[PDB]
Amino acid sequence: HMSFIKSQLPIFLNNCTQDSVINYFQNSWELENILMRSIIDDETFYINPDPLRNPLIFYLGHSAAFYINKLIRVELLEKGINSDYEILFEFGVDPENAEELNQAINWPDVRQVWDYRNKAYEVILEVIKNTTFDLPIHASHPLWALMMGMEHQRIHFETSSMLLRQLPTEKVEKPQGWQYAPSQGVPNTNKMILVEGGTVTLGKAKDNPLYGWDCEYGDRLVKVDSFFASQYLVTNGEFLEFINRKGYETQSYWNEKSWQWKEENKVKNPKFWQFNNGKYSYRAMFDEIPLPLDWPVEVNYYEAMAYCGWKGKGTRLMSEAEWNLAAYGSNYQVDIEKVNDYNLNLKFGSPSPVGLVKTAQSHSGLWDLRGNVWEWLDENFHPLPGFEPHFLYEDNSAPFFDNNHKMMLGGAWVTQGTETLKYYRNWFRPNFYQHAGFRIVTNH
Ligand SMILES: [Cl-]
Ligand SMILES: [Fe+3]
Ligand code: NA
Repeated sequence: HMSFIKSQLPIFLNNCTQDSVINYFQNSWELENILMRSIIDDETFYINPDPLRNPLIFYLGHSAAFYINKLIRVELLEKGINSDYEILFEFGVDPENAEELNQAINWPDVRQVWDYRNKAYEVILEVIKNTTFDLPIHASHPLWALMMGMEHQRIHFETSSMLLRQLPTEKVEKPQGWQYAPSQGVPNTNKMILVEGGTVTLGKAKDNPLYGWDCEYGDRLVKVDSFFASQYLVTNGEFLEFINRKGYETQSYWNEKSWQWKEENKVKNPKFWQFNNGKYSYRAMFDEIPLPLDWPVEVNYYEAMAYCGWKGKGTRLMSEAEWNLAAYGSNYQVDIEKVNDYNLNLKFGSPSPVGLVKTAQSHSGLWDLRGNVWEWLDENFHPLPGFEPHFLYEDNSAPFFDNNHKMMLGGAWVTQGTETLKYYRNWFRPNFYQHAGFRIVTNH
């Protein structure tokens, strides 16, 4: 599995020494550099390959400016590097339509943004070397702003990889050591497993010794009834059957809003499939390859539900509490080394065959609940009891408690940092594409 490109595991706040944080910060930054350096021509940075996201030049500068802005806010920095750039690159976008984004969106030169990145790197490195790391770090400690910036950089490694995937292959260059998972051919039978009901506690305590975003915190007990879930995420080969049974052409599997999305975008298959010469090819990060039939299918929420509609019989997606019960049970002390047991943290540079990582079966019997691809949940993004916005970033999650965003959990092959662990709560508009799939659920 992928070894040459290595991502350092997250660190407990009780062990966030200066030396360990230097290593984690250096690793977070060098990883993003490797991804951004995969674009061959500078002119490509002014394309926005995802029509619902900013041009690539924005994301080249956004991670660096985020660090600077948060460090200034806690007064660990007395001035920025470029106040215009810190405004321009301050916050991203989350539009419902490409027309909204186009109306909203003069960009600087690529070389100028790279120079800003390099200056910002040296400025943060000097802050780290000149600040006392009095253990333990915590949410009211000034260094929380640094913990925030590193996790924000690592999330944008994930979200930018999806933008580069939407560029033509001729515009990107695979980094040395990038390795896709193998494919074993057709997948095994995807059996439904009974998950025994139980009570779960959602949320994270304020004094938990791990960095977290504001929406992670709170406390909610939820009694979860028993339910059936497929042992594997739905595979490309399973979704091919859906296509061959006219899944995209039957309104009864969709609803008015999702059908409208499909029609307006002329969708006939998942985004990274392409039909040519009788067969589907598949677009990995940098190459088009024969469709890996045993990999989890990558779809948006509309497509996942349309598949559930074709299955019928009340087939549905899990709730947040059901996923937590299946993944972590009713008990919990996080063990960071367990990240190595799943397709997380660049173990592979792609999704893997369901069940290939033999250490990736949860105690519930379900495979790749953690890792491989994010999995969609029928759960509107919402706060847990006790939620409180952090003063450093009050708009992080509160604007998205709008019943217009569905959640996803578990992490993907590209996921790094604290986002690979138990408490991270992820959310997207249901039409949006991520490294995300789904499994199916029935009550009986
Ligand atoms: Cl764990
Ligand atoms: Fe951001
Ligand atoms: Na998963």
